Amino acid sequence: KEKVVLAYSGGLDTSVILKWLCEKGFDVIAYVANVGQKDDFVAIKEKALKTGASKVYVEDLRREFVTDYIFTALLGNAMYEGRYLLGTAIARPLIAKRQVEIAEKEGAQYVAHGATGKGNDQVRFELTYAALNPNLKVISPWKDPEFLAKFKTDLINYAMEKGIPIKVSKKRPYSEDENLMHISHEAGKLEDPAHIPDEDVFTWTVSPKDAPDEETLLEIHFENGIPVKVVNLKDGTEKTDPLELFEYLNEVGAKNGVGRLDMVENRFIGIKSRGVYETPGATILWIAHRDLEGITMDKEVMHLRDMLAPKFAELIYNGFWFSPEMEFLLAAFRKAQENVTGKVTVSIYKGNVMPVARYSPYSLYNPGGFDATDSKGFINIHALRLKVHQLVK
Amino acid sequence: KEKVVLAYSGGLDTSVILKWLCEKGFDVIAYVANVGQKDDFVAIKEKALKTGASKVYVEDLRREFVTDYIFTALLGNAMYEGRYLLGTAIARPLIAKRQVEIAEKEGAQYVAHGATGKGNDQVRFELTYAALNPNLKVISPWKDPEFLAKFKGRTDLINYAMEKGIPIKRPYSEDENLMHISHEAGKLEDPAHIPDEDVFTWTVSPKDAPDEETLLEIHFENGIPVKVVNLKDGTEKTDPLELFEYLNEVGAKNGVGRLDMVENRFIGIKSRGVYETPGATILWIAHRDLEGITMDKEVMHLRDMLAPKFAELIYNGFWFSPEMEFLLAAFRKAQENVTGKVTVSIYKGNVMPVARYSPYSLYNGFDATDSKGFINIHALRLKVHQLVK
Amino acid sequence: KEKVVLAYSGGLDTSVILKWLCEKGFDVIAYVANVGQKDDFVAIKEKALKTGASKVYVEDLRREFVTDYIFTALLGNAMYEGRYLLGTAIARPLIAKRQVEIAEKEGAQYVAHGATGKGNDQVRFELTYAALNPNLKVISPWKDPEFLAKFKTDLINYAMEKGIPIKVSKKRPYSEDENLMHISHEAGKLEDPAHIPDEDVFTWTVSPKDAPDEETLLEIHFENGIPVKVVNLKDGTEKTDPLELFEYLNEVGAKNGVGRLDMVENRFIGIKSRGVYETPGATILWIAHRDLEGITMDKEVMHLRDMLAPKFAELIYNGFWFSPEMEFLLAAFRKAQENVTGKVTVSIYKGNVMPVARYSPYSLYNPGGFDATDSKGFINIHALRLKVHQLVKKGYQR
Amino acid sequence: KEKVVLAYSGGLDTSVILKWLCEKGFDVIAYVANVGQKDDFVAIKEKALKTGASKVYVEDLRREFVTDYIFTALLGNAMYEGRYLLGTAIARPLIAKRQVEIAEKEGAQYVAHGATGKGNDQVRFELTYAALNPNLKVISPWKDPEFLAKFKGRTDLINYAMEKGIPIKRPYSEDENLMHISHEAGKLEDPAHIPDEDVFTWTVSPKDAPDEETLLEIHFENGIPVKVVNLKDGTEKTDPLELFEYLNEVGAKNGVGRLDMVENRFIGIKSRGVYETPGATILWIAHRDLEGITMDKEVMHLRDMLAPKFAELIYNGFWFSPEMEFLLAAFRKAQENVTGKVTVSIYKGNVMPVARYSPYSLYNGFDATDSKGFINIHALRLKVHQLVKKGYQR
Repeated sequence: KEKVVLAYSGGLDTSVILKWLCEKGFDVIAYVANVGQKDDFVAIKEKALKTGASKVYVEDLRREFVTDYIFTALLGNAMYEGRYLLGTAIARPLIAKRQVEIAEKEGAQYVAHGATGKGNDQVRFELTYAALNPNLKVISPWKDPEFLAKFKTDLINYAMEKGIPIKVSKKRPYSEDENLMHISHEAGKLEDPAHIPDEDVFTWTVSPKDAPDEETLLEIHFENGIPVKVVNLKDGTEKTDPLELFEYLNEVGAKNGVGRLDMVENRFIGIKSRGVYETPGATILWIAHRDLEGITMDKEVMHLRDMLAPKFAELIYNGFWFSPEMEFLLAAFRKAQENVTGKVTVSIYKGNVMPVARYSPYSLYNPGGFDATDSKGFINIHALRLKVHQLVK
Repeated sequence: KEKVVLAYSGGLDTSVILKWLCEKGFDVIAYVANVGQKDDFVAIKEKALKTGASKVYVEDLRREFVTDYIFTALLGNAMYEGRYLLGTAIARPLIAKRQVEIAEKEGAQYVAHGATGKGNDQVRFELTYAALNPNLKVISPWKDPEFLAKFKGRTDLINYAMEKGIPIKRPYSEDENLMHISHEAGKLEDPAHIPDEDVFTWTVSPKDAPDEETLLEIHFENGIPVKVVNLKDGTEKTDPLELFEYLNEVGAKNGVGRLDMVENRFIGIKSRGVYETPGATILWIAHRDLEGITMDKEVMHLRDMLAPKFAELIYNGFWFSPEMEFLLAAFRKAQENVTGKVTVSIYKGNVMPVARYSPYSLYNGFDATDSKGFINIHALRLKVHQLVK
Repeated sequence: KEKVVLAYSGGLDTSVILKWLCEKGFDVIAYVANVGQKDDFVAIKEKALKTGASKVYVEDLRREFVTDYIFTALLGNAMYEGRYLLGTAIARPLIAKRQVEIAEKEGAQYVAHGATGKGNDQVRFELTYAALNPNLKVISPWKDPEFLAKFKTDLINYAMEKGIPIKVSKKRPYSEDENLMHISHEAGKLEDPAHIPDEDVFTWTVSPKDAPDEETLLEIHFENGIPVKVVNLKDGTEKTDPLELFEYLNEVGAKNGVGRLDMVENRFIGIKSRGVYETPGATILWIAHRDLEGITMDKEVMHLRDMLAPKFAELIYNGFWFSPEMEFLLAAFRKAQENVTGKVTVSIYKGNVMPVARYSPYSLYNPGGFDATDSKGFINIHALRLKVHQLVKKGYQR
Repeated sequence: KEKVVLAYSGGLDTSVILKWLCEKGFDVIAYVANVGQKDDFVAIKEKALKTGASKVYVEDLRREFVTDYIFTALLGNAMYEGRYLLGTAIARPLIAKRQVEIAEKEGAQYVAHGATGKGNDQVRFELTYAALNPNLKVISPWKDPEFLAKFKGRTDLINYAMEKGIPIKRPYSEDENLMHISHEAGKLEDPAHIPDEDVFTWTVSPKDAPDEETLLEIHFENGIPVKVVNLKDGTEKTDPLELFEYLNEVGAKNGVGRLDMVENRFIGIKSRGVYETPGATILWIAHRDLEGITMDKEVMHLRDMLAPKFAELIYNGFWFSPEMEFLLAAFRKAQENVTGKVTVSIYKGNVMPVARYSPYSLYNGFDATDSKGFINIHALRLKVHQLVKKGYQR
């Protein structure tokens, strides 16, 4: 009778959860969000149904992910703790929002997810549920005392026992998340921050060492801070559709060893965690975007935006995408992107993304009025305050 | 009778100014600051004396530049407008401060400088003078109406040098010190002009750099670099000046540290610059990586929020200001126990942290039930916003 | 003929400038901005013509001042250096903007002002001119070496020679600026910050000592952070028009001794200055508005807004009203005011403005979501990080 | 065998908790903090022993409350959400710190408190325990499922007290210490309910206060109050406790320090409170006035930008956190040479600075030509912006 919409990935955790909820008497709808992971969605839907789902939704969210999520983060050049481009964090609110909309469509009273009881993704799901429809009841088995006792090999044994299909070959020994923006790799041997990742940790980018010994020049065009065109100046390739252009940046980046990050981050739930991230396309876009801002944005606007950029990234990381405070910052950050319009040429070569030229119709260089006397005054007035401080303390 | 301490580079501008002040009857002390530029300081001393200087100070300020200036910027991972590592801005307060101290030593009543009338460096000189000894009178010929009347162009400077018997390459304006070389103006002034490889003079291009990675272990204590070890060839540096120069060599040989950007000026509006900062690029990246494993999250968030302001103060010339003192109090506090070592892979322009260790981390206490409460309290506020709006 | 639009106040400085610009061969348009000063604008316009002006614009800007300037500052509860409600600073950009618009209507090539060469108002004028129309040339006689040399008693002597009328009685011995929002008093004896102002410094508010020993209760209603009604709960007066409502708050405040401030502020041009300010109506509105925000605004939004509110006030003080950075902040600050809608009851008594009640349809109080187990988890997760800091500061510190 | 140091108030909840812990077999040490509340501490100590505590510590923390907590908040003119002077929040870390110190002294392995399970004080206790000694085990009966099952309501507490021989007014929840008294809940819970004058118990109303102003001169050194002088009656205090109590007396007599607001909670959402903070209201106003003549503009601007965060840390219970240490380093630096005296007029609720003086000011060098350059350089950037907003906007 009772319906639950379960965020279903096809992996062992959500497959066990799906069976388990069916066994508890729920009508389970499996919701499969395609945000660019290189998964077999046909197989995943079959697995859900064989596991007991009444109905499967396979939702192609890739274009929306790009235009309304990745490009929104781009407004702040969002980087968490100086470094992390937030690939998992940017996807989760989109995935949860769509889950909310499906539950409303189905008249389901419950949403469920299989995020772990001790990570960040659980927060990103649940804060979104709360922000969009607080009337939906939330099921999180990894925080359920009963589930937690049963599954402290317990998951595989239960799959075998209950007729849940299981993977026909060994899983990679890392916890990995993948979407159109990045692949993350955590846990296993990576848990020790003094352990150097071996090359097999990486699955998208080639290493800078293996990347071709030849430069590629791209021109990336923006309008009010949004990418609108990528042109390969070597081979002539041109992309204008936002999804295709972003995918093309991923391709160029990955081929050329761009976008690897190895860091220890502070979690929202927990203390610290070591992650290895591969972000080929967004790495390129963020660098190009900042370069155009250099020639277009007012100095004082940039300074204030940069002051607030850590907060913007924190809100994304923590799961407050759909929060009043995010709306406050976005109002200003969007205003700052007005007339961030023009084109940047980037040289791409063995891991390096180097702006070499840029142009904007909205700059002084579209083909000042002071003198040395003005400088003298400007200095003298600023200096006054410093003299006073000295003549006292 | 009246003494002036002139910041003397040996170039045309300051040699002219030396003579000019001497002609006005000042006793000029020439102050020559060695901050790592490639100059013949012996020659410059001799020229100063021959031009009129009663005395010459040649000050080797390299070690102080590293320990008290570059390592101070490092406290905030200082980067102006996202990108710029401030090589010109970090040196100038040091040079100006030593100038003030000499004037105090000599009982000189004036300090003078030859920076230009529409750039940033004049501000960095004069704000340091003001902050450290407001009693000193400041001479700035390039903002002096009489000087500007007389020296309308380079030919005027050159002719005067010939008349007065003053002794005596690239189409870019360039500043060089231990931390960086900058290249601006000329063809670079157009931000749509791609710099020729010939613009770069310190770092090899990534394209020409060795096809084998270098691995360095960089050790820090309270945010201060204390050791560099080359993991493949065994080189170890512990002296701060030697370790910094070694980072410069490893970066330059491997194509690290190039930046091409347009920055907002303090005096003026926007300028396109090309900068080569090999060693500090490495250091800043290594430092941020160690902070990842050592710093409290909330400290880091606040520090990062304030880091643009910290960089702005450095850029604008407010090194010796009350507001810089305020920020440094906090930023130094944040660096307590930023202690450990980082392994970085250096390869054709890339500087990649691959491993790190600190004795002051939990790599040297809750359950899932707790997460449920943490989430629910946080979510409350969001549910209200929805129910009401 | 060269046409200049001069910001003309009718006082000694601008009358001399008017004359002088006539004597230098300009066609001068005198622009007189009525922003609520209690001046005889008929006499000012005549003085302008007697002094040589070709034409006079007397512009009633009071309503616009309230709705587009005072109410804009209110969005941030703007207070400069914790205290100053910015009455002079909020008026100058409106005055300068209208001046630019009159120069453009008239095809004047120049705008001019008489603000002093060493104060803040000059900046507020000239940054507005630059922001709105950089093609206009700016005349500032108090920064003009010639004008400056002549007028180091020298102004009064020149007025006499040129037939310029001068004031028929002694001026109050303070520098005073007045508009609908405040009266300011500086200089003279107030220059010494250890000098206690005597009661004759004050010219709008009664002192709290002199105010009636009787409370007044007002209800102030807001919609999206904008005042939309004032009701006197004792005597029934009601006002909804923004100008009338603001004037009424001025009246109630002044009668009840509200809005006096004595402080030393840091100038933008210069160092420090001691000022005495009387801001009766806005003092009330600012207090009421913050009280309503208590029941309506999200906590994290309020926190961010309050972090940025010093910058917002700085921008107003310094003259950057029409700057890109102000537009950036205002986008966020306006967003924070959505649904700041409701009513606040304030008790007004001998200088005190005390919120006693408030209501909003957009709040949880418009006529259970966690338990002690939730608290435990929330505390435990927050405590984790602190436990690590302790087991780090405890040990040997190298 | 195992020792617990319980923060003991003498009220019903902590008396029940003392007995309950004793019955579970703990050796309970009762810690009684005197932070200025008007309690009979002699009676409380006797009750604790009567109820089963093995030892009682009655700690007079009033002077330390002033010098190390109230004066620390003063460094940032701390005001939460524009208005709240943090009376409850400032006292709790002190109380908790001394509790940890007693536990350390007694070799106790547990600390306990009786703060409620859905309030803010429990956080202030427990974050302080975590920050100062994470080895201590924490007992919080109001978040313990067993205690909560047993004591579903006040009647259960009362019956247990009777049953176990535990010895033993206003329709508001009230917190009282040297800095303030707070009043919440009951009828005040409705923010549209105007508080009756009877809600107020410390300060007289402005309406009832004397119709004559009092003039005080308050002297500071490096942001710390060092002297108060009454200019009309000659009273003078320099000791920090005496001076603060004197400000409380003058404020309360003259109707100063009342606040009625809705604040956002840390645990929970919004709450309406009425607060009476006579002395500190005076001190905060005086302090800000002195800063006007002493502090550098840019320091003041940065400090004020950070002041909301400073107040948040205090409210939330992060007094002993690394991020607080970070801010304190800077905020203390800002107070160097905040030294001088301020004269305030106090009259029927008003605290008005009327004069001030510092030896560290120009009250103890540019020209008009300079203004022209300063303005022109600043204007450049605005002229560029205009020549780009006037364009076709794509």
